[PDB]
Order: sequence, then C-alpha cells, then structure tokens
Amino acid sequence: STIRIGGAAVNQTPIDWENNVKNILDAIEEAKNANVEILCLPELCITGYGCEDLFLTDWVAETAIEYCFEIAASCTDITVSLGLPMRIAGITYNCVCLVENGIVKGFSAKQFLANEGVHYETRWFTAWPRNHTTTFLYNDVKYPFGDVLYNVKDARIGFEICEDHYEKGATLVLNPSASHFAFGKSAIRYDLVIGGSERFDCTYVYANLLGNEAGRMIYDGEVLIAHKGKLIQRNDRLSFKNVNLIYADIATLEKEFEFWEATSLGLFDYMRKSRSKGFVLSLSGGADSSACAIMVAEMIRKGLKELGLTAFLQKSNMETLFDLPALQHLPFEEQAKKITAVFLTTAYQSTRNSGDETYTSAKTLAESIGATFYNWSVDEEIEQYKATIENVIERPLTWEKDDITLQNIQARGRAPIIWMLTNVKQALLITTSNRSEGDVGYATMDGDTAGGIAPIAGVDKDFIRSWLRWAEKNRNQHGLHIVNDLMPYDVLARIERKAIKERLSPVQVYTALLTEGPYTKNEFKYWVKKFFRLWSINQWKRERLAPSFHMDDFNIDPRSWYRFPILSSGFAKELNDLDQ
Repeated sequence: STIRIGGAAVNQTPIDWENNVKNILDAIEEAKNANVEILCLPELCITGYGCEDLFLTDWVAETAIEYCFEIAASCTDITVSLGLPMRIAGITYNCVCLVENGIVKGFSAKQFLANEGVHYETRWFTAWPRNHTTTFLYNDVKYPFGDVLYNVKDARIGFEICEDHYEKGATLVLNPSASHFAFGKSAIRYDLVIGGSERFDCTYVYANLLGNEAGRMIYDGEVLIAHKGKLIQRNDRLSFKNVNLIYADIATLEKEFEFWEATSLGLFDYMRKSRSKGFVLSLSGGADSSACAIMVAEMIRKGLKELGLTAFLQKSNMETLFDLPALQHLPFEEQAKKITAVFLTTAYQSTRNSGDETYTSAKTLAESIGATFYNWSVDEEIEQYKATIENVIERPLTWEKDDITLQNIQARGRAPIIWMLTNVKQALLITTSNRSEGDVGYATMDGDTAGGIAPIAGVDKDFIRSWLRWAEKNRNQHGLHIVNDLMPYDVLARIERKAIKERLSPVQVYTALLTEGPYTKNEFKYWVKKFFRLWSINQWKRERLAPSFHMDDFNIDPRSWYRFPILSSGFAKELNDLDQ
C-alpha cells in the first residue's frame, strides 16, 4: 500500500502567463501520466516570483486567480498546489492554492516574509497571522484561507511556504519555494527538508522555481522528496528544460562546479528572455574577459547536450540563422562551434600599447571555442581624442598628474565601436567587471562598464582565479593555458567580507585581520582605510552597473543585496578611530 507523491520545478518569467501556465499544465500532465496523486509546484509559480511592483497592481492579482481556476480544471484525478499573489480588502498576500480533482480546496498564506538581503517581500505582501483561518469569497464560494490543513484522498496536507503542522497531524508537508541560487545553499536545504520530515515524522516535499526568472536571481529547480528522516528522491538541479518532475511511492558540491551550472543556465535564460541574438565580448587576454568567453561557450554546449540541436536552437530563438545541415555534424563539437560562431562574437581591440602577447591569448581562446573573432585598432581614435583634449586645455597630458585620465581613455575609446558591433548583431554586450573591482571603483565608468550584462560582477577576483583553473582542467578549455589597486594576495576579499557581509566597522575589520595575519598593523590599517575610502567614493558606480547574477552569500548591487548611500561620510570618524 503506497501513495505516489511528486514535485516539479518550472522555469517561469514575470507575468508571462503563456509560458508560466503552459509549464504548470505540462507539469500536471507529466504527473498525471505517471499517475502521481499529489503534486507540489513552486512558490508564486503562476505569476513567477520576481514581479516586483507589478504585485502592487490590482490586475495582476485578478489575472492570476483567473488562471488559478482555469488550471484547476485540468487537475483531474490529482491534487496540485499553485502559487499566486492574492488581495483581500486591499491587503495582498503571498499564497498557495490547493486543488483536488478539479476543485479548489483552499488557500494558504505565507506567514514569514523574506525582507533581508536580496528579498523585499514586505513591499508587496503582508504576513499572515499564525493559526489564523478566514474565508476567501470568489464568485460565491467560501474557501478556507490562511493557516489551513488539507484533508484529501489518503493524506492530511500542510504547507510551509519557503522561508516559513506536526501538532496538527499532517502526514504530508508541501514546501513550494522560490529559493535563489547561492554557493553551498543546496546543502543547507538538504538538512532542512530531511530534518523537517524527521521532526514532523512524515513526508516532506520541496519544489523550487528554475532558471534566470527576472534577470539577477537564478533558481536551481531543486525538488526533494523526504520521508521520516530519509531522502527518497531528488532531481538534477539547474536543468535547461522548462519542467522537471520527480515522484516517489511512499509506504502506507564544489563552488567551481555550482558556478559552472548556475551561470550556464543563467546566461541561456537571460539571452533568450531578453531576445538577444547572442553576445558580443571584447577580449583583452585578461582573466575576466576569458572567464566570460568560456561561460558563453559552456552555456552553448551544456544546453545543446541536454536539449539537442533542434530544441536548443529553437529555444534560443535563432534557428533561422542556421541551416540544418546540422544535427549531422561530428563530433557534437563541430555543431557547437558553428553555433558559437553565431552566438559569440569576440574582438581584440588594440592600440600602439598592445603587445601581441595578449593578442595570441585572445585569438587562441576564440578559435578553440569557435567564436567569431575580429581584430581592429582604436589607436587612431584614442590618439585623436587625447590630441583634442591637450589642445582644449592648452597643455600636454602626461603620466604625471594625468595618470587616471590617460588610463580611462583606454577603456572608453573601446566602448563606441564594440557597441556598434553589438547593435549590428542585435546582440547582448558583455561587461567583464568582477565584484572585487566593484568594491573599489576599479572599472572605468562608461568604459569597461559598457554593456547590457555583467555575468561575473557577483563573484570576487580570487574566485574567478580559482574557476579559470578549474575550467581548463574539467571542461577541456585548454584555450585558457596562457591565462595561467586591488591589493594583491587575498586582502581585498577578506576586507570586503568582514565589512559588507559581516557588517563590521573599520576598526572591527582591522582587529580581526590582525589575529589572522600575516601583515603588520600599518599595512592592514592602510588597506582597510583604502577599502572604506574607495568604497564610499564609488557607490555611485555600483548604482550604474549592468545587471549581474547573484552567486555568493551576498552581492554588492544596491538594487539587490546591499543598499548604501551615494553621498556619505566616507567613514571619516571610523577611519580616524583606527588611529585614535
């Protein structure tokens, strides 16, 4: 005697009803095909999680509930959960509907709102009082609403919505979620789901959203089924499919890897959802630009593999750009190269100061992945710009007190044309800055910050280092062989973590660094002051950076994890404290 319980991940997009509802219905159909009796779907799956202020409108909620009921009609001979925002007397709640055999049984409202870090739920939703139960009137029917337990077929269902009973006799706890990806997070979730099925001594189902839904947050599509302390089933995370279902019959890890998986799916979704015809990237032979090149390369190969030529290209919305004359080429890599040639357009921009050293490094990389490689000089334009300025200011610009200015023209002079190539291709221009550079304003505003997406702005420089080595090794990207202010030797990352993530004052950061070593007092005092000074001066730049992917246990985008004042004290008092 067993019951078949299931869960499914779906790749939604903000208010994309056609895609969102199709995915839900396809998930329900797959479940029904396998005779799944109870199916858990993700948090806010009908509308998608990242709708932001659209949740403040009356119409989004009205449209979502109409789809809830339409979907219910297809839930024949099965029980399914659906997520959607709902408004009762002006107050909006984050809810989950439970449908049983075509009939809506009730709605559970979220009790604990996520309002920390990357979350802003309180802006759109109001927490529902614990152990409270009211009625929601739709048309003319009274549905249980709030804290509700569900009696169906052969089970008593209770909900634990993401961040969110045993003493209620629940045999099955459904945990629809919208848990963004972040290093090692999956491990924690593992313990929470299993621990939940243990303390509650019942079946526990966790179903997460999948993909880059709205731009910055990537969901891992994880689905876990646990029973009384044991994991019964799990699916493969970060799939390129729109639906990932798993089920089971119930009686009576390394950062480099996760990063590879997450960014591969992240780029694919960002590219297709923004309807971009591939990417354009400026190769300088540096670590950042190389990391970005490999990422696009890996995205194409990972996707082509899981979906196949026809499905992948169709989902990429660029099939007309190909012949096919395809799905016939060997050995997979040949069709991968032809695709990368259309998907990735790279360019090495030089001046009289380049030195072929970086050229070869960029040319090699581009050739090894099949990306279209272009080469040109911007020396004439930069020299002409510089000449015009020297003339305007009636004096010569020298490395003496004009250092910064000269350094900045190098990047800004490369922006206009690389963007022109992007517009011609109708592609997405990649900016390569990383999080370390973001901490101290290292990037030239409107220079190497030019673009529409910053795929590695969420990870620090020391990580990009560790990942590039990992790539050449495991991904057979030997094109990275050559690629064998920021405070050298890991100090920047250590200060950033203690200051931003740990929220410590300058003196606290300094004190902690001293106990760890290996530099002297004045050395650390110098770098700590430098970090805070540069941080305050450059907040305005972070307010202007291109959309980036969240990857770590925090990020520095003011639209997401870290809101910080553009105009500020510069930590003057706190830095003096380091001395007095």
